[PDB]
Formats: sequence, C-alpha cells, structure tokens
Amino acid sequence: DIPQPIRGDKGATVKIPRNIERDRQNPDMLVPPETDHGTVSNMKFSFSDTHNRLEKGGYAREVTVRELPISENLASVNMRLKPGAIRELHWHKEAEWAYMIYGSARVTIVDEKGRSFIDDVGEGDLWYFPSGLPHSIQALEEGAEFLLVFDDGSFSANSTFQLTDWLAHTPKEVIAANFGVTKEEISNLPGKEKYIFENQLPGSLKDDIVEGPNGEVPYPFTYRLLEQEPIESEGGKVYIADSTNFKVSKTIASALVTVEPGAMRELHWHPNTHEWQYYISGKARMTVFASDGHARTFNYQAGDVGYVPFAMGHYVENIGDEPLVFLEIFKDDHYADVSLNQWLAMLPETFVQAHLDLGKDFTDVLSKEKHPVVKKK
Amino acid sequence: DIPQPIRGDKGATVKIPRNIERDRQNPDMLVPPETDHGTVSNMKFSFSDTHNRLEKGGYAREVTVRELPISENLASVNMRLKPGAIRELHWHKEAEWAYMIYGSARVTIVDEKGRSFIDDVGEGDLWYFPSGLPHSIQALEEGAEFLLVFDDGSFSANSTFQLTDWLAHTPKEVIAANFGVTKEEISNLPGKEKYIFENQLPGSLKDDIVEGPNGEVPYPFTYRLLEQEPIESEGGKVYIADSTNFKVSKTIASALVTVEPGAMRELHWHPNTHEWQYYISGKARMTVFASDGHARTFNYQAGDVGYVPFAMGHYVENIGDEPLVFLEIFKDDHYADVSLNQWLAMLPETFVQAHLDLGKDFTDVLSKEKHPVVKKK
Amino acid sequence: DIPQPIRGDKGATVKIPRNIERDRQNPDMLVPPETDHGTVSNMKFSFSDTHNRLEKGGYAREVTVRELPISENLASVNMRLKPGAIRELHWHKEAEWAYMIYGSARVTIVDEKGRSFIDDVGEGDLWYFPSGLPHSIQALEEGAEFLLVFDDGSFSANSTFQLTDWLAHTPKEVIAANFGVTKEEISNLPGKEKYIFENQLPGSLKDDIVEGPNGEVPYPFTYRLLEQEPIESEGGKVYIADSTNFKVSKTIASALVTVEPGAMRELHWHPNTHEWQYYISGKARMTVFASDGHARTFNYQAGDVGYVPFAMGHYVENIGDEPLVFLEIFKDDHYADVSLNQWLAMLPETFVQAHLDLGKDFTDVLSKEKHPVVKKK
Amino acid sequence: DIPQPIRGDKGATVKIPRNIERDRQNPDMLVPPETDHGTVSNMKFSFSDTHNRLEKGGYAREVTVRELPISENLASVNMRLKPGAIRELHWHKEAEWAYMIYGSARVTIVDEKGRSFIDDVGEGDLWYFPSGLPHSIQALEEGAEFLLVFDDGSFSANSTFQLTDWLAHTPKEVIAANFGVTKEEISNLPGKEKYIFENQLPGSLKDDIVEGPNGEVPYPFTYRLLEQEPIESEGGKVYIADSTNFKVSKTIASALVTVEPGAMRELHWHPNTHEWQYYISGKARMTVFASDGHARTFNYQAGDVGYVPFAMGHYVENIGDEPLVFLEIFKDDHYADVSLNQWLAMLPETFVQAHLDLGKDFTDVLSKEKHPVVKKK
Amino acid sequence: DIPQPIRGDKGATVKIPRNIERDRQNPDMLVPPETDHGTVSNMKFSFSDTHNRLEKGGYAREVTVRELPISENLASVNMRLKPGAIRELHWHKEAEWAYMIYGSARVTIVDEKGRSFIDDVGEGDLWYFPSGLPHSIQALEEGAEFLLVFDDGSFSANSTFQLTDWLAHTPKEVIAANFGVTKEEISNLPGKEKYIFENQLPGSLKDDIVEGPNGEVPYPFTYRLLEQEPIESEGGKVYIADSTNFKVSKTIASALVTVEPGAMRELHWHPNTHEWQYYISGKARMTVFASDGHARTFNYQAGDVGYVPFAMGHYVENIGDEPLVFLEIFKDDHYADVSLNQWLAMLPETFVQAHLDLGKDFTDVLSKEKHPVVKKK
Ligand SMILES: [Mn+2]
Ligand SMILES: [Mn+2]
Ligand SMILES: [Mn+2]
Ligand SMILES: [Mn+2]
Ligand SMILES: [Mn+2]
Ligand SMILES: [Mn+2]
Ligand SMILES: [Mn+2]
Ligand SMILES: [Mn+2]
Ligand SMILES: [Mn+2]
Ligand SMILES: [Mn+2]
Repeated sequence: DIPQPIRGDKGATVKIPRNIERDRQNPDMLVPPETDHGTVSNMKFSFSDTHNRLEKGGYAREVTVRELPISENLASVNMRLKPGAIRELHWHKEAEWAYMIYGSARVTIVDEKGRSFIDDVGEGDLWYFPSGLPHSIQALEEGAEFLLVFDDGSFSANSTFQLTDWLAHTPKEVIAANFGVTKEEISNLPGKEKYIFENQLPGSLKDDIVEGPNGEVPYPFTYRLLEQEPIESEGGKVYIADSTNFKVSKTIASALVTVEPGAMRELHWHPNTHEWQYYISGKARMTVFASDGHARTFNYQAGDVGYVPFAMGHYVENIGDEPLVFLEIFKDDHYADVSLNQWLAMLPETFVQAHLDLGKDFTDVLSKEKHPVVKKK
Repeated sequence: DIPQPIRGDKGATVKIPRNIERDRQNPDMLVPPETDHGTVSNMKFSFSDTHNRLEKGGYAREVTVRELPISENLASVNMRLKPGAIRELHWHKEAEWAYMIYGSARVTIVDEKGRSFIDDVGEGDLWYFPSGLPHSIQALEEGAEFLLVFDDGSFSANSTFQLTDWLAHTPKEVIAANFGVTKEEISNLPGKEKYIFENQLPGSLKDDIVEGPNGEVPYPFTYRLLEQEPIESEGGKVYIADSTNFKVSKTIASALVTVEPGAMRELHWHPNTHEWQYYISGKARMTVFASDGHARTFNYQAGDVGYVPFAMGHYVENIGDEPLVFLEIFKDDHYADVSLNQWLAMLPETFVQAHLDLGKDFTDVLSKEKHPVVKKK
Repeated sequence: DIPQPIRGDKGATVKIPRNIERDRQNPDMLVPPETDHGTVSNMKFSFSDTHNRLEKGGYAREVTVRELPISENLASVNMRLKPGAIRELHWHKEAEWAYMIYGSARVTIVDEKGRSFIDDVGEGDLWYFPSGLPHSIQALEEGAEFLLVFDDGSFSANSTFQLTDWLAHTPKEVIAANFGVTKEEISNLPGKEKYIFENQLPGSLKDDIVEGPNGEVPYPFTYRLLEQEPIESEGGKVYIADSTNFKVSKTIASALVTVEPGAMRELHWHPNTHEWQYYISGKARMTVFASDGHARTFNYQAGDVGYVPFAMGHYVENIGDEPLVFLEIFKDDHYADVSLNQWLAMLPETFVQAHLDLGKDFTDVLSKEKHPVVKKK
Repeated sequence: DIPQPIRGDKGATVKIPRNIERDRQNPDMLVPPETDHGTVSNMKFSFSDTHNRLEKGGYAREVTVRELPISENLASVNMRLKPGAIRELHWHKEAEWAYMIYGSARVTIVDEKGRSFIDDVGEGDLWYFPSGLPHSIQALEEGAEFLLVFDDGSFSANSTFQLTDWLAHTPKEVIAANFGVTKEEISNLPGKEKYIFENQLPGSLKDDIVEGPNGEVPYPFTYRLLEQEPIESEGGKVYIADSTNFKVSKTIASALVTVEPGAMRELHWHPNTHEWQYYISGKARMTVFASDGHARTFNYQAGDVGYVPFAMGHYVENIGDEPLVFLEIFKDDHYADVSLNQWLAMLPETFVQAHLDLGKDFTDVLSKEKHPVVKKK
Repeated sequence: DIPQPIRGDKGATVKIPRNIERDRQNPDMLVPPETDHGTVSNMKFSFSDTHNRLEKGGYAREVTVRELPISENLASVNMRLKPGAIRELHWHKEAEWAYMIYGSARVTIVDEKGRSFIDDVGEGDLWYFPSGLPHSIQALEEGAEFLLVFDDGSFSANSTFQLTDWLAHTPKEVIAANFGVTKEEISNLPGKEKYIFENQLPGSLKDDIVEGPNGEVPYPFTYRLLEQEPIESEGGKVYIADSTNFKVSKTIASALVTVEPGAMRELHWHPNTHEWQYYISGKARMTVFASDGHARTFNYQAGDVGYVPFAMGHYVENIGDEPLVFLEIFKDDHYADVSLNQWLAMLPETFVQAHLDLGKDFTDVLSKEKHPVVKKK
C-alpha cells in the first residue's frame, strides 16, 4: 500500500511528487509518535546514499561529518575486499576500530618500537589500530567486508598516508640514500598510489609471523568479540569490548547488540559520551530525548548510521520480524550506561511514586538488576 | 533485478545486509562514473528522510544545515495545508521565498509602513517575504502544498515568531494596556501557539482587500512565474525570477527548469554564488566538478534537495522516461550562469584547439547562443 | 552622602542621571586605584541581576557565560527549596559541585553500576555529582538554599534531563514495553516536567537507605567541609576540598575562605587554571593583574560572582566591618596557589633586592611559611 | 661588515650560529628604532621564501594566508610565462587583479551574457577579472612576468577550475551529449590539466577579436595605469586605479608608488580598509603604528609582500640609493587615505599646539595640500 | 653565480627585480624536486625575519603563530643575556622548555608548595618550567644565548607576568598590608617592568641554595642532555629527552639531532603529534609528505624554525659541508617515531614486494634495527 502522513485528525495526504519507497522505510518519520516535539538534529544516514569508490579488489564508501554533521568526533567506512585483495600498507592520524561482518582477513601492524603483529580476523572479530601506526588488510579466500570507525568525524578515506604514494613523492636520490641502494635498483617503484589491489591469496598465518630483535608486542591488536560471554537478557544479547577487556582499544568502546523480534534495547542513556551506531541487520526505530521537552524518533535498517548526542535518553526497538543487530560505538576508554529501570529500582518507592503519580503497582515491577534488552509480554 | 557495485574489472558484489531499494535509486552512487575522483561533500538529501510535523490542517517537514551541512546559507520547508487551513500569522529573521507546487492559497503581509498586501497564489506561482515582515498562509478549496526556502541554512521551522505565542508570553496587563482594553476583554487569548489550524474557507479575494491610510505597497510580493515567457531550447524550458523581474525578491534568485526525456541541463557554472536545488518531479543525475581534479556524481528524484557550491561545474541530466522538473535557488539579487559551450564559442578556434587537442571538426559545433537545455542527437 | 568619581585632580562630578545605589556598592570602580590600567574583561556579576525562576517549592536563578562571558568553563545556580520540596530526579552532561549555605537537604544518586547513595547534607557541606549520573535534592524541615556550580559555562538550568519530561516524550507503548506493564497502568504519568514541587518531609535518613545486589558505592558523593581542620593564618581560615581529599570531585577543586575585618587574602596566583568566585557574605575588593601592565579592581558583596583568568595575580581584601566569606572554584583535580611572599622568601635576598630596589629591611620581613590570609598591623 | 643587534647601551653581539645575509637585509629588525614597542603581527614575507611551481612555459609561486596569516582577505601569485606560453583557460571564486611588471600578454575573458573581451597588456598595465568569470593569459614575444592579487587570502593557485580538468572529470557520454558529438570525436581530450603550456606565439590582436550576437562588453577589463597622469609630489609619483576610474575593478583599489632616493611615502593611514603591499624594486622600511603605544618597523625589498591592518598609521621610507617602487592594494571600491600633515593643517593652530607642545614655528610648516611623497631637505 | 628556476625543460629565468641572496639560500624552493606536488602550508621561518627587542643586558626575538600560522601549539623565543644580566623573575600560562646553545646561566624556580630549585645550566643543557610556576634566568661570566619553546603557539614574549610590573600595578596600601610594612618602606619600588637588566655576576652556586621548611623539590628542573648516551647510527647521533627520562618535562618531548656531511635523518613520521624544529647550525633540506599525493620541500639553516604536521612523512638531509644540528620538539609526554626502513623490514618480504614492484634485491637491504641517521654509500 501507499502510506500517508496522517495520525488521527492530524496530517494530510501528500499531494506533490514523492519518494514512496523511502516513506515506506521511515514509518516513524512520515508519521512520528505524538510524543515527539521540537527541533532535533538529523541522527540518521545510509551508506546507500554515499558515493562508492570502486577499485580492482573491492570498494570503499564513507559516512563522515560531511554527511552526518552531528557526528563531529566519529566517522566510518564500509570497505570490501575480494579474495587475496590488498588494502595498501598505510597510516593516519585517527585511531581505527573495526568489526568484521563478512569473511576473514589478515592484518599487519608495526608499532613505534618496531615490533610487528600479524593476525587473521574472522566474522565477529575486531581490530584496533592506535593513531599513527602503519597497517594493512588482505582478505583471505572468502573475501572480506567490514566496518571501520575512526575517532575523528573529519576523517577522509581518500587522505590516508600510503606507502607507495609517499615514495612516489620523495626524490629518487633520497630514497636511494635512505636505503643504501642505487636509483636504478628502485626505478620500478609505482608512480602513483595503489590503495586497493588484486593479489594472490597469502599462505598460512604462521609462515608470515615475522621474528624481530624488538620483542612481541605487549597487547594484541585484535579481539574475538563473539567468543566472549555476552550479557543475556530476556530479548537479546550484548557483547562489550572496551579498553578494560580489549586493552589497546583506548579511544573506542563498543557493543554489539542483538535484539529479538518483539524485544527492545531498554530506555537508558550514556553518562560518559556520544553514541555512534551502525545497523548491521534488521529494522529498528529509536527516540532521542534531547531535554527541554525535545524528542525525535528515527528509523534504521541494514547499512544505516545512527547517532545519540552525549547523555540524551533513548531506546532501540526492533520493529521487524528478523533479529535486529547493531553496534554501539563511543569515543571513550570505557562503556557505561544508566538504565531507567535500574535507576528507579534503587530509589525509595514512595519517592519514585511522588515523581510519577503512580502507586505500589508500578514500583513493584522495577528491577535492580540491569537488563539491556527486554521482551514484550 | 539486484544491482551490484561492479564497473568492468573494478568493484565487487555486496556481501553484508544492504538497502536494495536505495541502491536502485542511486545507480550513479553505487556505481559512479570512472571520471569521478576524490572527496566531495554530500550534496543530496531527501525530504522523505526527515521527521514530519503533523498538525490539524496539515504538516511541515524541513531540510536544513543540520541535515545537509554544505548548505550553510539556505534552508527549506515542505509544507502542506488542507482546505481553509491556516499557517498562523508570524514572522522570522530570514527572508522567505516560495513555489506553489500543488493547489492555491491566500497570503497576507503587512510592511513596516503598515501597508497590507493580500493575494491568491496558484500552482507555478511564487511569493517572497522580506526578512522580518509578518505574514500568513491560508489554503483555498483544493488545499495547498508548496516549497519554502529561507535565506539562512540555520533556519528552524519550530522557531518562528507567532502571533499567539507572543501574546501568550506577554503579561496580560501589558496586553490590555497596549490595546486600551480590560484584562477580562482578553481572557480568552490562546494559552499556546496554534501554528497550523483548520479553519473555514475564506471568501472571494476582493472582499478581503484591506483599505488603509498608508498606501498600496510599491511592489507586489507574489509572482506568476509560469505565465512568463521561458527560455526555450531544444530539450527544455527555463523560467527565471530574480530581483530584476520579481522586484521584491532581493535575496533570492530562482529558476524552474524543465528537462525533456533524453535532454540535459548543459554544462555550466554559476559565477556569483552557491546553487541550492529542489527536485519537483522526474529522475536526474548530476556531476559536481570541484577543481583539483575532484568530482562526484549524485542522483536525485522527486522530494530531493541538491546543492552546488559557488562556481563548481555541473550539468543536470534527466535519466528517466518522464520530464525532469527542478528548481535552481541562489542567495543573490540576480541569476547568472556561464555556459561551457558559449564560452568556448566566443574564443578563437585555434586557441580552443590548442587547449583540447581537437580540430576544426569540434570547434565548428560550438554555439555562440546559450542553450541551457540540450537534446541528445 | 553622594560619591563622585574624583581622585585628587582627576575625574569630575557625574552630571547625567545616574544609579547612586550601585555607585555606593562600587567605590573602587567609580574611583579606581591609580595603579589600575588598560582594558580588562568584566569579572563581576550579581545574582540579583538575574531572572528568578519561581516554582511551587522554591526558585532557581543562574549566572552563566551568557551573563559573565569571561567564565567559559564554569556556571552557577543559586537554588532554593522549601521544606520537603523536591528538585526533580534528573541528569546533565556537566558535573555538579554544591555548597549548602542555608538549611539541610537529602540527595540521591545512582551510579552506572546501579549502586545508590543517599545522604543528608547540612550547612557547610558539599556534594559532587559526576557528569551524567542522575540525582535529586529534597529539602528537610528548615528548607535549603545552596550554590551549585557546573563544569561548563554554557550550562542552562532549564535544559536538564528530567525523569518526567523524558517519560512525557516517550511513546506510551514503549514505556509499557520497557517496564512490562499495560498502557492503562501508566495512564497517570505527568504530561509535562515537574522541576521543583512541594512534597511532604521525608522520614529519617536510615529508612531511605536502599539495599542492592550491586554493592556500596566506592566513594561518597558528599563532604563535611567545615568539619575539616582549616589552614589558620592571622586574619582568616581556608578550607580546601579537591580530588585529593573529596575523592569523587575530579573536575572541581574548591576553597572556602574566611577573611576577618581588616584582613586580606594575600597576593597570589593560581598556576593551574582559572578561578571562579562566589561571595557568600561580607564586602570585598580585588585587583586582577593581567600582565603587560594591565590591571583592574572590582568590588564584590553577598550574591556576587567573581572570576580570575588562569595565572593572573590577585588578592581579596575585606573592606567592611563584618567577616568576608567567599568560595574559590577551579575546574581542576587539585587546588594550587603560588604566594608572592613565600616565592620571594625562598630566593636569595640580594637577588630579590636587585629586583625591587629595596634593602635588607624589606627582605627580612619575608615568610617562607604560606599564610593565605594576613592581618593589617 | 657584520651587523650586531646593539643600539647604544642596549642589545648584544649574536653568539649562536646565525643568518648574516638576512640580518643585512633587515637592519631595522635586527636593530629596531627605540620608538618601536609591544607585540605586532608579522607584516613581511618574501616570494623567495616560497616553493616555485615549474611548468613547461613558466612558473608560479604564491603568498597566501598560509604564509602571511595577518592577510586574511588578500593573496597573491607571482607568475611567469615564456613567449607564446599559455595559462590555461580557467576560473575561480576570487576576483583577480593584476599588474604587468615585465613583458606583454594577451588576455581573454567571456562574461555571463557570453560577451568576449580580448586584449594585449603591456608593462605598467592592469587587468581585473570579476569573480567567477573565465579567462586566459598567453604571453607574447618577450614573454611575461606579472603579479596577481586575489580578493581572498585563502586562495590556492593549485585549485583553479580549469577547462581540461573539468572535461577530464566529466563522463565522456555527457560531454558528447552536451556538444552534440560522438564519444569518438572527442577521444583525444587531455586526461589531466595543462595549467601552463608552451604554445606558438599568436597573431596580431585584431585577428583574434571575436564577433558575437551578444554585444561588446560595457566596460573594459584592462587598464593603462602608467598612461594616466600621476599625483606628483616633491619626491615621487602615485598612480591610482580603483572602481571610480578602472570601472570593473569593484573589489580591488590600487596605487603604484614611486619614491625617489631620500624621499618617503608620508605618514598617513587608510580610513577604509587593510593595505596589502608588493615591493616591485628598491629597498624600504616602514613602521606600523598599532594604537595602544604599539609599533613595529619592517624592512622590504624587491619580491617582498607587506601588509598594514585597517587604519594603522604608517609611512614607507626609501632607504636605498635606487628608486623605491611598490604597490598599495585594498579590498575596496575606492582608494582613500588621511594624511597626518593635511589633517593637522586643517585644524586651528593653537589647538594643534595644545596637542603637541610645540609653537607657531611648527604649525607654520603644515600644508593643506596633500603630498603623498615628500623629499628630505 | 645566479640561480634560475629552471629544471630541465620546465621553468624560466626570473625577469622582475628579485632577492638573489634568498634564492641562493632556497635552492630546493626556487627549484623544487619534480616529485613535489600540490598546496602545502609554509613550514619554514627565520628568526632573522623577526623584530629584535633590545634591552640593557641582552635581547629577545620570537617566532609565534603570528609568524608561522601552521604551528598553533608551539612558539619559541631566541634570548640573549650579557654576563650577570637578569631575566626578571616572572611567570606565564605556558610551560617553558629550553636549550642552552651558548654560555651558562643560573635559573631559579619556586613550586606551589614553596620549594625552591636553583641551578646552573651549561651548553647542551635543558630546563623545563611547568605552567604557572615563577622563574628567573641570570647569565654567568660568558653570558648566555638559548632557545626557549612554549607549549602554546599564541605565546607572546611581551605578555609574561613579571614581579615588578605586578607590584607597580597593585595599590601601595595593599602591598604594605600584604607584607606588614609601611607605604614609606616600599616607596622605592620600580614604577614599570625591568624585563632584562644588567646586574653584577652572582657568586658560587652553593651560596645561593635556599634552605626551606618545605623540602627539596621531588624532581629536578634541569637536564644534562649532552651527557646522556646518544643513539649512534652511521651518519649521526640523537639525544632524546622526554617525560620518561627528563621527568618534569610532561608537555614537551625533545631530540637533538646531529647529521654528518653526506648523511640524513631517515624517512620516518611521528605517530603521536606535530614536530616543531629549530636549526642550530648547518644547512638542510626536508620534504613533507602530506598524503593525497601532496608534498613540498623546504630549505633550512642556522636560525630557522621548521614544522611537520602530525603524522606527515619526512626526512632531513644535510646538504652542506658542515655538521647539521637541529632540535625536534613535540608537545607530548613521549618521543615516538616510526621508521620507513624498520616498518618494511618487519613485514613479509613477498608482501613488501607486492607493494613496491621490486624483488629480493631490495627487501634484502632492509634493517630491523632502527637507524635514525644514515650515511650515503
Ligand atoms: Mn587504516
Ligand atoms: Mn545507547
Ligand atoms: Mn513564514
Ligand atoms: Mn546550475
Ligand atoms: Mn543537578
Ligand atoms: Mn585566588
Ligand atoms: Mn586567474
Ligand atoms: Mn598606505
Ligand atoms: Mn619564562
Ligand atoms: Mn621527525
């Protein structure tokens, strides 16, 4: 059918040409809850609405502050590599956190004492590369498709510092001198960046491991997120990875959230910092409570970016018949939330009653245990 | 079918959950021209991706700098009124330009010498309300749906200054004193804004015309755009309304562009200022040339906002089988463009040849007459 | 009498209409020391010059960056609660530090592991609520009046996140779902914020203490400042509370300063950060030394806010016949000062002499012990 | 010899490694007047201290806000073309003003009604291209070397919009469609920008003049500055070109100043806007008086950029044995100055005397006629 | 001879008046490597191009953000004191790091617990004064000339807080009261700042050491940099002083680099922060690789400031026949670099080969040990 922006005796049929397919994806935007109110910034953007850079070996498309201006501190890239294909050795100012959605890949990273780390990363796995440290990605036999997040929203995928591009812009005599070789021994250096390129599949991980005079790195740069025990509640699971368990991940705290059909991520806020969200699969709606009686509801599905400014109240409700699976990202060294339910459960009942104009029948239902994901009764 | 981001030997199939319906709307973004290159800001946003404020009498939804950060100087509202329904008497800092897409409506405006203007506005008609001057909209028997543009991108639809809201926040004794009445004579004033409200259809326009001690206003605030003679070229028409013909419209210059199937708005730029675009109907693609070998192609359809930063090169190509109809908006007192074709036509042939590495066979085809819309041969 | 801005052979009688009562409160501004010089920003603002929000149960009035633009990092609220009256359960981005001037009150706070803290706070007592953690205030039998300070000067008292306002702007079905109740079981929720409301006096503190599965909080959120041993000098006392003794108070370091008639807070500066001041009682004058031979003298009394930009030199001299009692606030994890006297006492005498063009008779008087408050001989 | 920063009993010999050649070029910086005082921003930069872009056909090197941060509104390029060599047809946001120091060149410009202007420019000649209008430069038989100024200090020489670069980044099918040609008819378009390129000398100017349906342009874009009558004073000449005589030059007002050995540009200020300076030949010193008893003296010679913030007092003294020849540039529609001498000449003598503590013997020497350049007696 | 900006078939002879002496100092700027490309900010400024403040006892000249706008976080002063001459007791917001190039000097510093530190500093020695703590410099028998660096680029040498200036702007009655003396006992205080003043040589360091009730300071404020063991590589030495060895130096990490004729500081970047450079002696060239195929080469010699924005690639090549000696400064608590050579040495050879299109003959030459300075073979 054809949705109309009508709610009871409010609204009207659309009369100008329109985008029906988008209206259908945004039922809570075309027809908001009556409890929404006031101007709130846009907190929703689709990777489908971005230009896709296509290379031999895959593609990369980004959502930045230039697309979603609210998110000044965090930007993201959806990257894809075909089997064996290489993301060129490179570096950047920003720290890089990543979630492997499809496939498997090998990463390399050398730190500032010249200690190397090389490791294979599967679906549900993370990596974190501290600011400025050089790294690579090479997909294995299935290829790889993954979400990268960078701790500056000004990030630009096109402006990474790359091995070949650096050498292509360094005088040949300096390069020769740096390495102790002749200009002729290096005449075949690429004249421009590679960025992403087809390459033969590598061998087994163990034959790549590079021994060095400098030691093993003190903390791993990868993390098996889905191998951890999750917080289980009635309608879903939550896997948390931050600087307290994923030790190198100093500037990025993360959670993977699974919400079953008919369940929701409960009403909570984050007392530490802004939340950046990516919707891996499923269909959701969320309301951002902005104080001063301002609130606005957004709809999300696979490939959408969401955002919740520091301390604003929210929930994320699965509104489809498949599991809702999304990531919660924070630029901080820990994950923290305050749950509406737990908060009220931990105060005197008559006090809460004074506040809400409700009785024992309500405060009796409060739970002092925190359940990040609840099921509808 | 299912589009893939593959172009020849570049790109790959998508392997993560995705938004197929959006991919289908963005063929030139999922699969960009090979001539696209480098980071360019987002220049595309859909009104379907915005929260819709529903009231008794219609609705309003906005696209601002909070949604499309590139457009710092211009914001827009898509507003809808049911028959007789009123947009409350109000005012704002920003100047207001409007295009009536569907229906008809009556506007009132009183200027700063207390001269009133009241007029009925049909499809294809414009209005312009200078900054700070108070105004209203009331839809006639068909209702009305129209596009408003404001000469500040920070504009917020919720923060207009409204008659009732002003009085609701003024001490009752001051109101009584201002008017020479008793507090009791005014006890029935609304306690909160109305914004949009159902009201009975008005009578004929001539019975509303208010006589005054102060004179007729010197220039009308409305304009019959589609009654003007358009620039006719081979594949379309262009109606221009700016401060030189629509005299009050000092801060906003506009063009309505119709592009036939298989035609395009030619390659041009604007030498004066940024272009803000609204796509009324049809399907388009445009490439923004950003200098330094940067360029990026965007797709648009009904309900989309587009933007072209000051002086960047572009074209707008109809890529559907219906007419493409869009508006070109500029915050300036005139419309100006420089056409690639005309520009080269007006230089010596051997000079142009020196530049493009092409011969008489090319420069022979150049036209010294400007044709804003061309047909494919 | 009638003060005139005349100092010896400088200045003149005022000849236009004037505000004599303010002139009398500002003797050192109408007639500055001859040693003052150059443009210095305003460092003085009165809570009496602010709009007072009146509610059933008390009032709140604020001094922010919108009032005192120099203070970009710190803002303050003077709040008042009648007996039993409640400051609605709420939260904010900013950390909250407070001094209880009059009365007593009960506070609640739940942290992010769902551990609650509930405690009664008397005159001379502090609290500190870390950013984002939810809290309440309820006055006991005497009522309560207290000074709140927030670690962002952009703070706005009207924009706190409140329990009822959040629920009033959340869809009723989501609320029902979050809690496992029916929409009817919650139909009585308030439709708008409460903010401050009359309520019956609570019972004894011990009957409120809420047991929980999560533990006692690791550090208390309140502090008995006046029960600490103060630094006693000849003309006054100084009580310091910062993150080293009041452990939770990470972002705010404080001092209460009592200065006897004829005494002054000595010449010092703060080597770490800006000083924000509140004048609880008494009458003072202070000179801010801004480098480059810039200096300006301000007058303060009860209800005034003062400020000293990072590292500028100053003193605070009691100029009335009652004790001067003011607070020194710093956005930092420690209190630090450098005393002019101690500094010079700790250098070679002939060196100091070389600097000041004075002899043994002066350097003999220097004290290597720090005396924050000195008496006139 | 070896200069030392010593002035009477102030200063000392330099004892660390140093740059003697620069010290010799900056006598008034290594050893400032005793009347200089306080922090003043840098107002001096050499084109010799910039990277020179070398192309086949010439070079271009720039001084921008990235080099001289004080000059936020104006930037400059020193460009050089070999005989016949072409500056690629291009455009920019900024308006372009130019002075032809060496050689001669042909310019083309097409305006926004498609009217072309083509003209030959000799030494002492100017051009002005309004923002956004496309243009070219081709040097004649002597080659050409000239100074360009742009009315935004953020200008970047590398980011101009160029004919070939635009086409290289436009889909071939769109180009074909725009022009009514086949993709094959245009397969030879350059793949990258040209920027500057060797080309055969053009023919006589009259064979290039392009006839058009649109008319002659209403005002010429070039100006014979040195053919105007200059203001002659005792020690030099001043040629003024601004929007009142060079009519198109709306955003840039200019003066060429010649100062004979032993003469100086008098003490004056500009009451309208900042002054940007280029030193064509000779050696100068200037003192910028910044108010609040701040002042600082700078040295300049050929290839130096200078700047004087809006309304600051100055003079420019030739300190070499050759003529001093420099340009005064203003982002404004007129040239204006206030002369210290004329100003005082036009007030009552006893008033001026009261001010300066001097007698008839001084005020008798004042001249009510303005003499921009004075000779030492 | 006379250098020309010609490189093979690119460039041309200069034809306008020019600054030949500067051209000679900038061979790589007048004639850049062909591998340079694109707009890069200025990273080069000479102290010779600054106004020199001359006082009785020495001089001070500064390079700030007002001179070198790229360096927003770090500014520097070149200061000179004659024998016995004093830098007035003073303080500032900024932390101060210093390198003693010529001579020897005594420093005093009193901390915020009133603990004093007094020490003599020779050539190759450092000091660090934490923000806000008061200090002095007095040169010994050879005089002293040294480089100061401040951890804010907005720093202004003229705006330090000075002992005498503070007292000159404090009411005499307050001063008398602060110290317990009479106004007459202090009538001889200086009326204005001293800043730098001639004074008799002090006595032996041990007779100055001031005993105090408060303890020895926990960490020294000076450091014997050249007495540490340096990193020795084939063509030079590197001495590192940061917060891990020079313990108080929390906000500034430093390295002294000596590069022999025919050697270079290798290709590396800093993964933590921007690099600020001072060239003590010798002649260098450096290329800054800015990503996106942007790079630009600068020339430096004694008295030059250089800068490398966070994470950009570079090398510093001695291009003269004397040792090149420069300082690397970072606003951070540690020194870190990533070496191109070590980085590649620590990855699989076939991987590096895949990247660079080179064979075993190249990867065989890589060194897993880091050699900051390499010699040409
Ligand atoms: Mn990366
Ligand atoms: Mn959340
Ligand atoms: Mn309006
Ligand atoms: Mn256009
Ligand atoms: Mn609070
Ligand atoms: Mn203080
Ligand atoms: Mn140009
Ligand atoms: Mn001037
Ligand atoms: Mn210092
Ligand atoms: Mn380095």
